[PDB]
Amino acid sequence: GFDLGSRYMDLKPLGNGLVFSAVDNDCDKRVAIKKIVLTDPQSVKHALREIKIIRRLDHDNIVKVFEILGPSGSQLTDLTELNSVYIVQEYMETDLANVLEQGPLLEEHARLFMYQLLRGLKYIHSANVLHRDLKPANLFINTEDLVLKIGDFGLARIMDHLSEGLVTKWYRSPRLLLSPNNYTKAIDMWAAGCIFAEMLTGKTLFAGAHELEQMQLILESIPVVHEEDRQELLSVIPVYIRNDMTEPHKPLTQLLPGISREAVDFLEQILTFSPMDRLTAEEALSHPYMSIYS
Ligand SMILES: [Mg+2]
Repeated sequence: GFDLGSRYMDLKPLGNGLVFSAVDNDCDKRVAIKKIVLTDPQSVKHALREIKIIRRLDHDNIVKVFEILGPSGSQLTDLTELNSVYIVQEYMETDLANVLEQGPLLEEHARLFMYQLLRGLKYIHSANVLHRDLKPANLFINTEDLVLKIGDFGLARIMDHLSEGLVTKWYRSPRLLLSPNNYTKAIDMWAAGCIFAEMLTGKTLFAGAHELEQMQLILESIPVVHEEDRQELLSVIPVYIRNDMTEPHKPLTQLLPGISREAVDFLEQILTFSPMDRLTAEEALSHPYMSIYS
């Protein structure tokens, strides 16, 4: 119903209305608009890093950016003299989290979406861009075409007051839990493995409520095969978890009951404890299970 600037019309919020649907009046096309509130200098730094990363990305499996708007909704030409900025971008029908709320995918859909996620990751990793917040809610779906696009580069960095409690732990790799300051390509790949499993089952694979429970759940199901890893872990993790990892639990195959052997075998090459053993996005795309799409 509301106008933003001289160009965007019929703004309707898409609980938390900082994300709107709007019509671009120069084309009469539906777009998405994210309002970004510039509160602190830690909020200006997060806005600017996000804007720089998203501007440089054009790929079939990445949400397109159209425009950056200033507080009044007029276009920016290239800013801590500003209370707010808007990001105008491709309107997407839904996100993978909304899809998985209605149950698991057929393997054929999970596989096709995985092939798109990996193609998106190969691209952003080639630009040395780490996403750092891969989860179903940041994977946008057009259901008619079965197109998956990676969006919400809010937490993204060029590889080179935490709000820790607002970051979901479910898609975090063992190395990210042990070494929290350092994002890597391999950390994105671990999250893609967890998202593949969730598409197959409709359930979070490792649903820990904090870092420690997340590590416990991963150790219950994923073996530590390198001595170097085992020694680091033994010196960091508490007694009850160390006890728990010599107790019997379900392996990956039993967390994915009735899923084809080929899907589980592919997944076992992504959900390796060590990133040294883990398929890169490029290696994953060239694995037989995925090369059927190439
Ligand atoms: Mg999101």
